[PDB]
Amino acid sequence: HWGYGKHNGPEHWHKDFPIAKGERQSPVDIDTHTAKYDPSLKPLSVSYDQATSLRILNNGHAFNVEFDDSQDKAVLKGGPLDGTYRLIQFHFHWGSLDGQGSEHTVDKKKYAAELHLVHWNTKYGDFGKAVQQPDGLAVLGIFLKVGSAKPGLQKVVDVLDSIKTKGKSADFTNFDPRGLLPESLDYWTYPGSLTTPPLLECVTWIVLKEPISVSSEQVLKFRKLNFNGEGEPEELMVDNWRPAQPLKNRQIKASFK
Repeated sequence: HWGYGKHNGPEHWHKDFPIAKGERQSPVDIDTHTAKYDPSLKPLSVSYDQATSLRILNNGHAFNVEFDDSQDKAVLKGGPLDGTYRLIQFHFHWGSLDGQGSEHTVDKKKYAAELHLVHWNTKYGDFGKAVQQPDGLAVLGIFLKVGSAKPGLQKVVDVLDSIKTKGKSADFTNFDPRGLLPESLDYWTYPGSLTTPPLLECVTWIVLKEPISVSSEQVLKFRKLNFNGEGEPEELMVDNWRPAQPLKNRQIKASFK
């Protein structure tokens, strides 16, 4: 089955998921010299004050921090979006080396990692219906660089030894995702897809311009996770990123001059 290994990585995914070669695939390279400022874009509204995290899960590809999405507790609105999008989970993609790990690139620059905060459009009632719609999801993408530690990330780092291997989960309540946001909410936006199978073209991407910093020690603990299950030969969970896909007939818009 699909993964990021020597024989099942991104270049193979099209065989089981033909939409991998579709018209609106993600991630993409963001060319800052051709993305155009769109004055019709409105301020992004990130409302995470009532967010209720529940659990953290190693799913064999990444780890997900999961939220209670049965009410409007943690929502994204504004920006390019119409309506209200509820936070369901976040996860990361990262590298084996600090010079790779992000999915989106900026003028071909790869960051050390990328955080995806996944939200679904409440007009479709549940996540599974939302992913069947072109405007079903909004993903907030945030780049990570290695430098100073991110205090807001340490609770996540802290818990990873308890979910080392595929299939392990742990309680993870009262985590505040506001502590993962940069200062500025300046962003680029374009229409795209999920970056893991099933690669559905249901996402309004909102990629923040300003990266967050994490420390080398924080990243190193991500790189101790395992793709494998308990009792199986160890395969470190690294380089769990899809490379940039063709932009095709899309435009990337900037919220800022």
